[PDB]
Amino acid sequence: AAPGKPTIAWGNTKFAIVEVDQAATAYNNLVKVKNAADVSVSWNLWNGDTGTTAKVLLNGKEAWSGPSTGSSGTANFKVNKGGRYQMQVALCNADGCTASDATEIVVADTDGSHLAPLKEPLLEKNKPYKQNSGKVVGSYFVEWGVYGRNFTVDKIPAQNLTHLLYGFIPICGGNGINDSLKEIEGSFQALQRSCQGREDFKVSIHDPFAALQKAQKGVTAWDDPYKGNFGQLMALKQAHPDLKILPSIGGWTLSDPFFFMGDKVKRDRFVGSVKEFLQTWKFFDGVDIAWEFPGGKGANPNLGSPQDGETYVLLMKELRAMLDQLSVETGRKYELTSAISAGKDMIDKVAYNVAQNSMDHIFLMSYDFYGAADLKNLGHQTALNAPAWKPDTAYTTVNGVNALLAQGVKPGKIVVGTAMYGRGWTGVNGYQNNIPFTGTATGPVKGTWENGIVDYRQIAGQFMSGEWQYTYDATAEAPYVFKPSTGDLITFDDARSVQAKGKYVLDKQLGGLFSAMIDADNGDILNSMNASLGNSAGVQ
Ligand SMILES: CC(=O)N[C@@H]1[C@@H](O)[C@H](O[C@@H]2O[C@H](CO)[C@@H](O)[C@H](O)[C@H]2NC(C)=O)[C@@H](CO)O[C@H]1O
Repeated sequence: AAPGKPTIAWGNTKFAIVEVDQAATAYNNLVKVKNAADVSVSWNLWNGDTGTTAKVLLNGKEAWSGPSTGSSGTANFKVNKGGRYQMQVALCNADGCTASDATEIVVADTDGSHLAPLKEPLLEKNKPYKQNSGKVVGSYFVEWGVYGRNFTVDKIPAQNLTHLLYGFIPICGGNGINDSLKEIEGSFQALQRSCQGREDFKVSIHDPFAALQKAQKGVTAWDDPYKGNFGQLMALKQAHPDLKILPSIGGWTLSDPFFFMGDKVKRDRFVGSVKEFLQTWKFFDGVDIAWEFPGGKGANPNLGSPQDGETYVLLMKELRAMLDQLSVETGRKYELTSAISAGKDMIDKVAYNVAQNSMDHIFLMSYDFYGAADLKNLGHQTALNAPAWKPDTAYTTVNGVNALLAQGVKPGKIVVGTAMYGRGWTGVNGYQNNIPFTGTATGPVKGTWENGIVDYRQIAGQFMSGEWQYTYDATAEAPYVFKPSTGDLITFDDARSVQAKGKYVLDKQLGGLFSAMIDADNGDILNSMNASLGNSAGVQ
């Protein structure tokens, strides 16, 4: 007669192709990429003949076979594709095969193939839009926003984006390489710990707890291998396979290492580490280069060289070549983008007419034009045009776009930036004709999280009532609020100024809109970005 029906033993059923060491702070030890997951199953036979061959089936297909030598057995085998499998043990002899009931096993991989889709309802004022304009709708999500700001990946209005950028991936390096980090308490030391045993100029993860280990919605079970931002982003990819999720390398305080990549030895090491990063973290769709900035004038006053423009073009070309090779190895399309200064002086340090041939999108940082770092020259921080009281204003969105177009950049490459926050001053005084910008300030406005910067959510929630004046400058296309008693003045984007940017993008056939940072919106800004670009309301 055929063998008795085996009973699968109680045991671990969760396995991982990319393993995460739960007691490691160094990135080199934190993650172990394998070619396949090591899977184990055991069984008992409580009634009958144990057969002569035992097999482990996954969805009916044999993954392991061996002699059946007793009433209990154990099988160890490899599974090289992530997902969920109906696993059975079968005992076979000449008279037949008898299969156990199925037990589901989970084989994790960093594409999120093991995860249920993270499809969360829209929050606050966010309304559903379909991505049918063909325009970029992008936003940056910051790794540290999960702490005080409490803004996690499940709160991203993901259906209302084409591009979600993750800020920020650091480049390893200690003294002289990441000195800008020393201005943030504990941050330099955190990077050195992540990069222990890891060569300078390879990428790493700045906050592995936030990125991979903090419990979050959908990834709370202790043996879920990927938690934190990355685990949730994997599940988000399962819900939105057309969403492009890009890691952004650099930003204000992690840009110092770019200034050394004129040395091709370092540049080659960096590019190879980016390829390895994308082979490790499969939910990412490319790379964003947020080098602030070629030529200097970023966080570090001691960095910046006339060579930087050439280094930038070489970097984009070599990144594109690496991504093209990754693309044909995987069958996937990979994107290369960059966040760049919107000032004409800065733009003309780089030959974007050449670099554009390597790049899918240029994220034009048409914001932070003015702020509390200068208390004497006040202006709109993210306006489309110059205001009427100073038509020669240098730093406007249009002047940045025009600088790119004058180089020969194709307009469809250019993604215009919107601000989900205000910048502002306190004690504004000595202004003429009821225009506070013509005065001077005594300090920064009190911020939501940092001096001089206010979340748009708080502008809308607190500074659009009481004594606060509200004015929409229709020449510049820029709103501002002013508290006369204290001289508090805040410049920001609102639904109308975003609408002007979106219409301007359509009229000039630019690439779309993007924002920083997604956590600071209440929905008004992203709603207007979508509507003004012609995205249809509703869900597709
Ligand atoms: C061009 C641009 O994006 N804006 C610059 C600001 O980033 C910069 O302020 C700095 O902003 C960073 C985040 O973007 C912060 O991490 C950093 O603490 C902050 N540093 C400051 C306020 O000194 C300012 C600095 O003058 O320049 C803008 O142009």
